[PDB]
Amino acid sequence: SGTILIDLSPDDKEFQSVEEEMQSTVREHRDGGHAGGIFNRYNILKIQKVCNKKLWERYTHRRKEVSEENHNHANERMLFHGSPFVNAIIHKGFDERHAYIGGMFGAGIYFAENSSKSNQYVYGIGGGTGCPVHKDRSCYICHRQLLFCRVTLGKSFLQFMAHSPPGHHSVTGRPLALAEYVIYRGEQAYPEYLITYQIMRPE
Ligand SMILES: CCOc1ccc(-c2nnc([C@H]3C[C@H](NC(=O)c4ccc5cnccc5n4)C3)n2-c2ccccc2F)nc1
Ligand SMILES: [Zn+2]
Repeated sequence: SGTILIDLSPDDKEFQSVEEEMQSTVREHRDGGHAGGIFNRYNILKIQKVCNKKLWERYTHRRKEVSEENHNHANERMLFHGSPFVNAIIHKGFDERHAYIGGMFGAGIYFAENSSKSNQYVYGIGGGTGCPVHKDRSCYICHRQLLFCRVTLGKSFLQFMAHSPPGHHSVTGRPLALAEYVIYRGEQAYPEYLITYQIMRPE
């Protein structure tokens, strides 16, 4: 593995930006915290820059080729990613071959602009079985990990499917409607930050 993790100081403006974006993008969900638990804040334990030359080259190469297909704009966004595979993604990069064959928008890799949305997928689809220790989707004890990723959306197809529709590079969903984003190529996302956190008990 060529992956290096740069621990960021909490007083670092880079840490604070990722910290603020995580806290500020929390929303009240329609499922009442069934999937991701009950909280309005996080305990931010650690934020690490993910450095991997091979993975960066894979991303920038795809970003250029999506750019030339989409009027010389990549449509690059910073989005959150939750999945039980974070530990794999930071070493191997995103891999569409492991996508959930049955999903709202087919076998793609899902991102959110709301940290609390990505939180719902950390322990599986709809929080799966919860934390491995307590089997609790609302565990305040167990440490969770999100990625904050550079994602190339390109020309995004709006939907309310194996690959992007023709002429398109991604899908934007809006099923309290919140925006999800799907790609069908792992090279269209770079996992830039690894965020280790807990959900905070309110009171
Ligand atoms: C609204 C429908 O609900 C959702 C929400 C999120 C996702 C999703 N998005 N991304 C994923 C993960 C699969 C994909 N896997 C990898 O990138 C990856 C990368 C390297 C891997 C190495 N070894 C084993 C597995 C590996 N997996 C990220 N998943 C995902 C896939 C399977 C199970 C849970 C998931 F969150 N799928 C459906
Ligand atoms: Zn737990």
